[PDB]
Amino acid sequence: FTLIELMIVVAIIGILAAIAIPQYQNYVARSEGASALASVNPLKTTVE
Amino acid sequence: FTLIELMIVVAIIGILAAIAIPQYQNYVARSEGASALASVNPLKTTVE
Repeated sequence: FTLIELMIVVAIIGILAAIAIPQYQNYVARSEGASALASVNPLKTTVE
Repeated sequence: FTLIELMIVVAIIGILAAIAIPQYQNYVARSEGASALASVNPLKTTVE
């Protein structure tokens, strides 16, 4: 009778369907690069 | 969900588009040169 309780649980393991968003790391990378420009931009203004 | 808040911020870093006006220093230079004539001009008049 427990087999059916597991049927959902087999499903539950299954359904997760948005896990590995790697290039999350790559909008993170864009954030890190543009926001790496944020670090320097008033120093343009400072040299000048 | 924060990625979009950053999308503007990536932009915001970007948009600044009139920063390095170097030859500002060179109308400054013209000011400094002509206004360097201002310093002496009544001394023409004084020698004479």
